[PDB]
Amino acid sequence: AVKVAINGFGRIGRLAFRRIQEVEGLEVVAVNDLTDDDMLAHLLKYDTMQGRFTGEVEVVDGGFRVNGKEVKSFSEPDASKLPWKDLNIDVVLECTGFYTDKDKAQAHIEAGAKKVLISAPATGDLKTIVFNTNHQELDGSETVVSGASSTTNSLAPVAKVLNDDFGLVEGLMTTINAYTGDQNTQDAPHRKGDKRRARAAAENIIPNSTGAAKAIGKVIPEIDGKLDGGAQRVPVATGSLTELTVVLEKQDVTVEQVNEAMKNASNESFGYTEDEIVSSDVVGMTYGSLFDATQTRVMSVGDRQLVKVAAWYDNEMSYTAQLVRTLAYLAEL
Amino acid sequence: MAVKVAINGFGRIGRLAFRRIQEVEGLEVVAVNDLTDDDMLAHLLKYDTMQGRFTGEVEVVDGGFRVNGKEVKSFSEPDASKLPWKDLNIDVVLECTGFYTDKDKAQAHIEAGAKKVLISAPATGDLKTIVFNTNHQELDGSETVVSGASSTTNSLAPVAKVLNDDFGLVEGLMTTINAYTGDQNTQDAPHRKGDKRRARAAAENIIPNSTGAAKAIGKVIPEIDGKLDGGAQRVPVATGSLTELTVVLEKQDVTVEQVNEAMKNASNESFGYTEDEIVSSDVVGMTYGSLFDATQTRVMSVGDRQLVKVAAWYDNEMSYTAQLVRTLAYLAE
Amino acid sequence: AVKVAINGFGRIGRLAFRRIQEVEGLEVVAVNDLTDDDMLAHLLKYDTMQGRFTGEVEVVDGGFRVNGKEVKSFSEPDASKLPWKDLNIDVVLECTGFYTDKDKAQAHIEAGAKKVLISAPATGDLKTIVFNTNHQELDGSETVVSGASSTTNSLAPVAKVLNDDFGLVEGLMTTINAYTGDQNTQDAPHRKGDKRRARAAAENIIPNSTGAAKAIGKVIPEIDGKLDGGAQRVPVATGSLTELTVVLEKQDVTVEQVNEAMKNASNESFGYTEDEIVSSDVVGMTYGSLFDATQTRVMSVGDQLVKVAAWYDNEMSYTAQLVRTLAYLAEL
Amino acid sequence: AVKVAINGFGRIGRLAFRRIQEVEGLEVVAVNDLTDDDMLAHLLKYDTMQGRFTGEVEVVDGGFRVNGKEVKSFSEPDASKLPWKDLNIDVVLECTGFYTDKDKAQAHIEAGAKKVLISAPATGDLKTIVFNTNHQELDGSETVVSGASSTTNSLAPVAKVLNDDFGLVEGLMTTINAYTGDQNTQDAPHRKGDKRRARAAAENIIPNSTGAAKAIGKVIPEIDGKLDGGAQRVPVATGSLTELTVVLEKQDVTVEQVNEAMKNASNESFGYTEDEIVSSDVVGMTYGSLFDATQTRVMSVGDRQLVKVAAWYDNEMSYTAQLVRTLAYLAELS
Ligand SMILES: NC(=O)c1ccc[n+]([C@@H]2O[C@H](COP(=O)([O-])OP(=O)(O)OC[C@H]3O[C@@H](n4cnc5c(N)ncnc54)[C@H](O)[C@@H]3O)[C@@H](O)[C@H]2O)c1
Ligand SMILES: NC(=O)c1ccc[n+]([C@@H]2O[C@H](COP(=O)([O-])OP(=O)(O)OC[C@H]3O[C@@H](n4cnc5c(N)ncnc54)[C@H](O)[C@@H]3O)[C@@H](O)[C@H]2O)c1
Ligand SMILES: NC(=O)c1ccc[n+]([C@@H]2O[C@H](COP(=O)([O-])OP(=O)(O)OC[C@H]3O[C@@H](n4cnc5c(N)ncnc54)[C@H](O)[C@@H]3O)[C@@H](O)[C@H]2O)c1
Repeated sequence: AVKVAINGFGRIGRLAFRRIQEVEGLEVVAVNDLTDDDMLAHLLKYDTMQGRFTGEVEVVDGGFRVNGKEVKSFSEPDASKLPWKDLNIDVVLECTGFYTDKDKAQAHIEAGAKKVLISAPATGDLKTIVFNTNHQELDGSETVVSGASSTTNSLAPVAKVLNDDFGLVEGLMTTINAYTGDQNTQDAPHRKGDKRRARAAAENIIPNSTGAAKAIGKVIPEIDGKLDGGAQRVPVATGSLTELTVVLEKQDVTVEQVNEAMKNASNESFGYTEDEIVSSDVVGMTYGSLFDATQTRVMSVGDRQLVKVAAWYDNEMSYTAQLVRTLAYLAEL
Repeated sequence: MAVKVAINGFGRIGRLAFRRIQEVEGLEVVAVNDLTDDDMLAHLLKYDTMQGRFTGEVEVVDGGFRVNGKEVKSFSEPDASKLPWKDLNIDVVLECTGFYTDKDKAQAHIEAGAKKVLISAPATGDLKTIVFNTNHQELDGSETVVSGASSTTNSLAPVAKVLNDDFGLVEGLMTTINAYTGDQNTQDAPHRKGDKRRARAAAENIIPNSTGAAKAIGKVIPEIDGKLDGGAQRVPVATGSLTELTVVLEKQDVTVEQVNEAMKNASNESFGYTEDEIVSSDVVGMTYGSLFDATQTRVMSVGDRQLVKVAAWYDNEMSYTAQLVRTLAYLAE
Repeated sequence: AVKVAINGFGRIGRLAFRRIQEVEGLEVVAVNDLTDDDMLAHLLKYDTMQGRFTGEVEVVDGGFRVNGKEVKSFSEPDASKLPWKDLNIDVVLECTGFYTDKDKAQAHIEAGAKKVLISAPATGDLKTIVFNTNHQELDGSETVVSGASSTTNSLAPVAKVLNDDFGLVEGLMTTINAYTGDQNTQDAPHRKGDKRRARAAAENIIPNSTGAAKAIGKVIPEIDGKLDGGAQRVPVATGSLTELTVVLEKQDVTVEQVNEAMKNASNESFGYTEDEIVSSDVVGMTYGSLFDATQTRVMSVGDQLVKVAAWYDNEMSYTAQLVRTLAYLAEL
Repeated sequence: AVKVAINGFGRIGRLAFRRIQEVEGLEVVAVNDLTDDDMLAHLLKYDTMQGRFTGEVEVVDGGFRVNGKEVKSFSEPDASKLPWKDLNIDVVLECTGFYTDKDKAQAHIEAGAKKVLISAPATGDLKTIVFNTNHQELDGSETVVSGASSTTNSLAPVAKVLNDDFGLVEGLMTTINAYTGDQNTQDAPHRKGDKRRARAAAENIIPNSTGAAKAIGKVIPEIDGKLDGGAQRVPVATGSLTELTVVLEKQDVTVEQVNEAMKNASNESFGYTEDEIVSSDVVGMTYGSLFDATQTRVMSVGDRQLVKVAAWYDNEMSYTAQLVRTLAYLAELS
């Protein structure tokens, strides 16, 4: 077993834990957060959007047991202090949100971990990886890697096909997003000064920034600088949709050419559908991106075309499945 | 000059138009028609989940109800041609049922004795389709049946007008992010119009849906006919919507702040401008047809190329209803 | 195969369909609603709260296929017209909400069905059955049966235990309910004149009446007229909680006696839990009622008022109960 | 002007600010929180459930201006450090949730404030006040007062009438509550170890404890220890309902007697309705409690009656209006 520790037993940490239970040879030996074993065990077992955990969870004092397997729990807000050397950690899933930087995340390496995979975009000389778009950039010598963002994971395969098959000139993105835990429950001061994330998460359409389209070049260099865009955060608790509006090089692009090109590029990470689904239908899915042929649009005036595509993603589980694929790749090669 | 109005369909738009007409001198609602008793109609006027309590006094009689001592006749006739409009001397019917959205169908009110019909939606037939303060001057006063267009068209037209007049519109795609409406189901259930997406629980989903606001924009601004396309995403807010517009303009050295100034200069009673980081509930109850949001403006350029992106808020209920009542008052005068 | 037809392919119809797939020897041969095969197939496949249907659904013209099994679909708003004699229907699950009366439901028997199980409380000389509380009242001769209500199904096993083990004197109930399709999406005239169910379902706490406590005597006669209560419908799309506040005959009762008594009575229909769960955590569960030991309260002044709470997925909890009763009714 | 400062510009602080604008001779001169002026001004101006603030708000550096009136803003997490002596504060509305104790709240008095009114239940030798039920307990010598809870404010006038008119034997309460800011937006570790408040606030029915019924004796002593109950927190962002199930001393009570007794006791703090309203209809209302005659139930077996009533409250504005009435009463005594 590849010995994994999860730092930050949040939405992404707990779902990565559930996902790892379904992946042979991957094992979570340790978990770190800021609370007691009873609260960690409870939130693994019960999950508002993702459902009950099928396995048996029981609290001990080391931490908790899952199907007889013991998971050590810790409460260390500073990652350098974690006993990773004593537990022989191979890879930390860094899912706190507070170590989104190569140097900060190095704390886990000091602590005795062999490698750190960060469950978000991160600053520093790091590779930023979307599984099945650029995971092959990983050579096995990396110490600290970023798993990029949920949006980037919905967007990169779509953008890669658009550029490979048609040539991407430029594009603007809107992602329509499930609200997340960095948003307040009720209108209140926001810790990062964001006057929109300050607002009641579940009662608003809230515009917000994203670096997914601006920083796409980190996963596909060829289209670096060719995209921009923002998010609208809306009151569903998970499940999201990326809409992309592009100018292509080819000007006799068609709705069929785009769909077929997406269908043909599909894999475990990039799915394809022609059903008139809605956001609830993608909750718990394991594609990093699900291309929706029903939303494809080509607009033309005189000769010039504007193309528009949409892809679904469960910002939780789609992203988590991608993260676990990358983990598994990083542990093996 | 008490212009005598009858409201057909005392629904979201009908009730709100009633409330609006109380605030507008010389407009009077003498009659109301729906499919339920006076008690139910009076109660829904008094109490409104999103728009708040009606300030006036409402009491139930049998002719119908009284509002501030003024008697309103109420009827329950599913067939408009049977309504006693000749006996009540109706000047104008606000047709707000959703079941007469066609010139010939709506003519049923004219047969019944009404002088004019204004339809609270897009409508088929040789009709004028009007966005107040964009093309209300197309009305000459001879019209028998007029369409007040859609909520989305009212949010979009003044933005698109400015973009074309000041920059030249080449082409554009739209996404409106919409509050759910009463044509959507409470729970997943057979939909009456066979729509597999409006079939789904309205308040638990991001729901792609079609709209004609962009495609049919030429009905209100002919110069840009066929230059726009796009759709909607219905999301779980009960009212308050956002129109996002991604355009190619003729001019190519355009900047964020050129665009924002051009909108601010075109602002009026129907077309608001804001630079505050607001969210959807901040527009609930507002009486602008469209509220341009300078904080959302984006210009994306690669090489030569520019894609421009703008956003305008609207309360699909009250924004639309103030527009409808302005057109009503113009049509009467 | 017991040959079932589902009248009304709604929340309860479709979920009974799903449930019947998991149940050997039960088969849905036909389905009736007010829409096309395309819509019906789609809604079976995709479900906002209950998740994707695992099987394969494909539309045909007779109706649709589910894992290669053909289901005939119909569009008859009048049940007496349905070709139940031609299809040899054993039992109809009447799930429209429009035949909730023995005589009205008889329309299916006219049509050629042998039996009708109504997915709701119903008026008439009918048995009203909560599986595992009073299903043994069914002799097999019954023509039209009621499966009672979701709330009744949540309440009956709790109330039975309280009476058998402590003696029930009187009780008030509040059920906190997921909103349902009889509520409006937006404030609008309500077809039954209910000024509260008129209101936007997902934006309000909405008081509403319920006969679960008042008509509890229909399933447990011994406590007839000893309960009353209402509902508060709130903005979750499924999952509900029944709170019961009671006077017991015994007065030295404690939290830990109450919870033990509940745990001992647990079965296929009546679950027990000591986890601090919330409504989400019961979505899709198949217990008719999940007693929550963490909510038990004993209040006393001088010489007691007792308070308990049970979860239920008003959808799946009720459906599962309905399919158990179906299966029991077929097997007599 | 009575010079007021608001410690904690949260839900209750901002709404009390907005309420104080509507009340002549009450003036907010200073505000304290943990953020900048830009965020404080913005959140006053825009309010998801209570709507846009009608007045003009503009940011300055001392703080912000509201209709030309300057409000000083601060960012001091420790209250004793606040310059209350320099600004001559008469009363602090203590609305942080972190000073709900007489001794802890004394920090404002050390700072130079004359009196502190805590927007919550509080421990210590404090009077706990529900305006129009027991505000006459205040003599004007009090240093630190509690304004009780939103539930207590919804409940006390109802319970007072039931006891005065019929004699209260015992009762159980369930309040069905709007979710609040001590709940998590998504399932996540809770700071107070509460495994239910840990869950996604807007996706769940969440049982929770409340002291409103148990601690009713603090505001009406005669019925001390006669009530108990809990809450169910549900996905509305504001607006709540108290249900009260009671045994009364009188046993021939009817729906009609109960409803009349409630109607006769109505005032600026305790409203009465016979309309089939729902929670949204009470958002922004200024009654502390709105009795709902449509929900009154009398259940009887043989001779034994159980009575059930319900009262609405905007846990936000019903509470805030009660708080400001108490504020004004406290200011207009010594
Ligand atoms: N966001 C919006 O709510 C919005 C915006 C712009 C336009 N509209 C248009 O306004 C119209 C009404 O929409 P709504 O949202 O108010 O819906 P609604 O359901 O609230 O109202 C329609 C009302 O008319 C009644 N009615 C239906 N058929 C009738 C008949 N034949 N005779 C008399 N009364 C009848 C219904 O009982 C209901 O009260 C629709 O065409 C809609 O597209 C709605
Ligand atoms: N929580 C719950 O959903 C719940 C729980 C238990 C029982 N019930 C009861 O079950 C029944 C259905 O409730 P639901 O929530 O599934 O409703 P629903 O609205 O989702 O389903 C009813 C279906 O019947 C169809 N229908 C209506 N009239 C018809 C007719 N005349 N002929 C054929 N089809 C018709 C409708 O199109 C709809 O699909 C009701 O009696 C209800 O009170 C509901
Ligand atoms: N929300 C309700 O329904 C309700 C009703 C009645 C009473 N209350 C009580 O009012 C108090 C606050 O409630 P809320 O709902 O307004 O919470 P809230 O979190 O919205 O607002 C509290 C504010 O205080 C600020 N704050 C925290 N610590 C501070 C520090 N010590 N110094 C300065 N400012 C600080 C926070 O930044 C926040 O803006 C609590 O005691 C609560 O129990 C709440």
